[PDB]
Amino acid sequence: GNLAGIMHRPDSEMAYVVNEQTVNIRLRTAKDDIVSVELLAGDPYSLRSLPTDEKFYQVPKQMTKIMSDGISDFWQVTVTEPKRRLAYAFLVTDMLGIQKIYSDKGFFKVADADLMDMNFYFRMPFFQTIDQYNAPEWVTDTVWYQIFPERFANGDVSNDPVGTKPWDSTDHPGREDFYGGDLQGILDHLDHLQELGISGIYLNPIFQAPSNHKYDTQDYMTVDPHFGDAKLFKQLVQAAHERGIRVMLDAVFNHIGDKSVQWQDVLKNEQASPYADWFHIHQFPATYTPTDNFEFAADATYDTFDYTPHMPKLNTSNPEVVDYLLNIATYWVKEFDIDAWRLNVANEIDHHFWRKFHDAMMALKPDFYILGEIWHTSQSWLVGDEFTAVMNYSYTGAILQYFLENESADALVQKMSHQLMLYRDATNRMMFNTVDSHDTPRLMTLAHEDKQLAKSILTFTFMQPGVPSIYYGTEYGMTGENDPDDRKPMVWQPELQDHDLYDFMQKLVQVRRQVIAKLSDDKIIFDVIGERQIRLTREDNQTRIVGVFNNGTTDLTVAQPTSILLKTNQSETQLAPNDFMIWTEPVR
Amino acid sequence: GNLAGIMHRPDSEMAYVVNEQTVNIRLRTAKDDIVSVELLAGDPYSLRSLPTDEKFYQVPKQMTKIMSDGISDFWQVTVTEPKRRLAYAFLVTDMLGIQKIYSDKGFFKVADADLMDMNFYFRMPFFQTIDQYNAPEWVTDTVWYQIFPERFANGDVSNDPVGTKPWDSTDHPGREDFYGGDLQGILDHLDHLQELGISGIYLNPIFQAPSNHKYDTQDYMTVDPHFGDAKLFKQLVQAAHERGIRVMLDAVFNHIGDKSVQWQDVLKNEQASPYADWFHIHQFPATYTPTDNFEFAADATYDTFDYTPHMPKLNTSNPEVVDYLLNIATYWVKEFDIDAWRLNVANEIDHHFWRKFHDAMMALKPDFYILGEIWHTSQSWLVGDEFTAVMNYSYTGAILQYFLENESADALVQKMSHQLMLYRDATNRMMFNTVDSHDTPRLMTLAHEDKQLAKSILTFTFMQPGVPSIYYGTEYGMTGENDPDDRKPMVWQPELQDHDLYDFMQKLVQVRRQVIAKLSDDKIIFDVIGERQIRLTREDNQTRIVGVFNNGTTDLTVAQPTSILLKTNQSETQLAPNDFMIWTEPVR
Ligand SMILES: [Ca+2]
Ligand SMILES: [Ca+2]
Repeated sequence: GNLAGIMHRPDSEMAYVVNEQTVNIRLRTAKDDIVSVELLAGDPYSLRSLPTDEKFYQVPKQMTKIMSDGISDFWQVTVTEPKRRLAYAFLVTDMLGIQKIYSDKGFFKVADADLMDMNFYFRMPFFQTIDQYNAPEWVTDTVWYQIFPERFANGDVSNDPVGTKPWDSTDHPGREDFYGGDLQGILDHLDHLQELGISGIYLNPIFQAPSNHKYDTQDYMTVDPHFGDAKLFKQLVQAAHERGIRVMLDAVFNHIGDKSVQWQDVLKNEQASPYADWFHIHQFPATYTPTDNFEFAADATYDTFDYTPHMPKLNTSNPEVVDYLLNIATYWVKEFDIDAWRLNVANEIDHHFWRKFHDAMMALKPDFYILGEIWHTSQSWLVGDEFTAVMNYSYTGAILQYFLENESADALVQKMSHQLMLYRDATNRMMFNTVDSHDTPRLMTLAHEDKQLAKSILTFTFMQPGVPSIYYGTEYGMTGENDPDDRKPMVWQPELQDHDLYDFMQKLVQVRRQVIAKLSDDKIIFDVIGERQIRLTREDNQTRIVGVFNNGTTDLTVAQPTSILLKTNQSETQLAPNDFMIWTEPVR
Repeated sequence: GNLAGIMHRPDSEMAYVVNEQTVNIRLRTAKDDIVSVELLAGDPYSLRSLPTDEKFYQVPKQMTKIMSDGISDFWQVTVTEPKRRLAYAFLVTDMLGIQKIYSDKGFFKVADADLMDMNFYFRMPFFQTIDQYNAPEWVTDTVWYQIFPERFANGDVSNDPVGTKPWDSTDHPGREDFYGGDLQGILDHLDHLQELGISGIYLNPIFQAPSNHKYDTQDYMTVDPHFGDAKLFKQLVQAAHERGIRVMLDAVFNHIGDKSVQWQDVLKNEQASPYADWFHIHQFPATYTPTDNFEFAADATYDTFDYTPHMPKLNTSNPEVVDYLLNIATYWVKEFDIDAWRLNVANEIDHHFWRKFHDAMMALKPDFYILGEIWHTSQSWLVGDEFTAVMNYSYTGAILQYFLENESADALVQKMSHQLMLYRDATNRMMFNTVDSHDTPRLMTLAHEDKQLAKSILTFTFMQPGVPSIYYGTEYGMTGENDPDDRKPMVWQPELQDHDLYDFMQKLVQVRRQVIAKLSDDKIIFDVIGERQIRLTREDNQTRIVGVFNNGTTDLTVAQPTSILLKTNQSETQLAPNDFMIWTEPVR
């Protein structure tokens, strides 16, 4: 067998606590090299301490091959142990029938293994629920809607910035434009959100800042006055909550804006500033050489987000900064009852801070949702002591690549499988899936205005384990290239809205919330049934939901389903190129 | 190539911060399958943000194959980056010359890789020294001596337990025997320790407890009165410190003894006890059925260490228990200036507690040494936020197995290589290497009283990266089977001491402290030079120390070294079976 392809990392996503007496264990092997895996497991102390002749290694537990990423196969088993201590090893058999035991001590013939020595085995030493990953259940039933507040709705012309342009969803906005969107506009259109069926709003930053996007924070403790005030934000959160809609705000803690009191004090007082060590300043005075691009300097004497001199990086290892940021994070939860924080550039802040943040939030709200913005693999933030989830850009990016280009269905299924096996099962269900955002081109533009393709992408994404999000205006087919063009004023004129797409998105949201969210502990299965043809199944003990996606260039015929939930062709059996069909069937 | 055998786990022992601008990166591949590995790495934002034509991926960095465990090869490189943000990927070429790029997105031909997208790469997002592993430098120069205080020296008959037996190192002690050893006895023999050359004392538990081993704690805040009192312990620590000897105490925090105030309160008051939730009680009253073995019950209604009813497990997730234990840990450091804590059964206490413990200790003493007793792989406790090191029983156990049985030298070198590549390089230098202890048979008994074999085992262990420890009496050749027989009264009668072994151990301690500890940033190399013949090299930029060990059944001839440090044969060129020779040479 391919022994170099076999690996088990103890105390990780491959061995973790699910409840006081139960653990999940995984093994990686080389694809199709290993025929079978059994787990030998039990209480380490039982081997020598108990007077019985029975030994735990005499009754193996079968492991199941659950996924493959094209390189490796992944196997899993759930183990229950009342003594809440576990020693375990793997019996692996390859395609030629060669069997070995694999343990913390390496690879052995069974006859050579020291099975009576507890230290031979991998260990889960005591099942610690304080250390385990917990998923908040309310997120399961959520469909999110992301609002970039400058561009959603102007409900109050009297707070508009100087130079505000007329509201025109056909504009191509520049980087410094204002259209006057604000919190009253969101309040004004809560009926639209409830009619669409969404149950969570994600706001981009709303705190005082000079820009239209407000990531260059001036004051974290004040709603930007062009958006509203504290009273209005409280009214908005209560009105959302009354409609069953949770609220997630954007925490911009990696850097502060250069018009903040703190940075302005550094510019006035240099190293004598009380805030000098709140930042990462290499040489005083803190300076840079301006260029023709506001957002770029080649030589700032302080660390920044990217290379923009207007966003000095915060020193989150400084205990005064930790206290400042934790007080901000507490204030908005305690005084306004928000339900979640989305963490901007969360990977560039240290784990020590995020553990303190996690502890503070869970002490306020044990079901709080902490969402990190990270575009690469995120295992070390998703153990259960830092974030709940991340924005799942690697996963939706792979979906986009499949639908928009011409890779094989095998390639896509390999990539999604790889992703899921990076994380604990409950973590995968908390991941935040959005196909586009204020940082990407719009879906309808990526699809070259092919609405059928856009519907397929959205439906495929809405069938995945993670929770889906709709970027404002997707439901009417808004177009746009990348930032700033993906931030057009929301389309409120009916002549300019795609009503068919809105109707479709209402139906899709209903399949997600009424069917997919209501299965119990389901299994997801990816089947490649032909060239660019995929069958996705989610199933529990009672019911199976199946979606077939034909993204080749030929017609596909399927058996007429008894209960079709959603389809694009008028036929109940034939799928043309880029059609899909979702149905439900009982499990037999 | 064997792609299933290639793996890089970001933010782990394969990618970690060594200082503000420097990181160490590792890759695993299948043994001898990959010919070369280059790293492509640089600031993620530099790709699109900088106006230059240069891109970081145009100048690869060569990685070096540093170890092999017989299954996998391990490659390493050190990278410096002034922007303190790193994106990286690996260029791997197999034995047939097939080259691929391996990144967070998987495996690609170079021509197909999206090298301009920062999200293609693995990431070290910002170099966080607050999250990094730190090794205390004083441990580098230490050789430890482990004292089981009941059995080292009786310096005060007036505190002896009732039934104390006459001091006789030829006795076979029973599990409940007392010989009257105490803290005054240790004070009385500090000259012996200084003459041997040791610079750290590890004491087994000294707090009030009814047994001879005192792991069944009655009161953590009081020195056991058969050992001494607070004044005497302060005198002992100051006297040790005056001689350049650090002091490590045993923290028994996984369980408490059943004669403690807390457990006795549970027995009196059942669930109405203020301490009921300090424990893991499944059913009240807390009870068990006694057996003929004091240390075993089959049905205790509360969790215990092993199956002994006298050691109820502490609930370290309870904040009252956390506070109690942290106060104890603080008290002995603050009031008595101890230098380290050894943590008994440390794996069965939760990571949340150990992070709080770590933070508390480092705030008192930034160079504190935290040593966990764990007999299996310990990666998740050695990241830099919990322990400094563990008792390195997997490593010394492999050494013992080689010298005492007849496996190949390749097998041993594979096992040691596997061990070292589990951990960060600095961690490996902090590991605590003892060949025997109060929990194992004695070295001289394992060696069947073959003193030459015992000398080889000790010398081989003392050349390893971790810090060595001598269990009391090893230096005079004490014998003993496992506990309780490994706890004989210390041999103080000269007629019964092996003076040749004591002389040898003085010389060996001097090679460790004067030569091996004084190299700068050295490399360790394991060479198998013949059947059961091993050449161990440690070398820095100026000097190389080489040890050759002949453990076959034939003579071995080596070149006459110019500067021999330590050898067992009278010859300067010939090694008989089980001889060794250590020398030093300049690096050319
Ligand atoms: Ca307005
Ligand atoms: Ca005494």
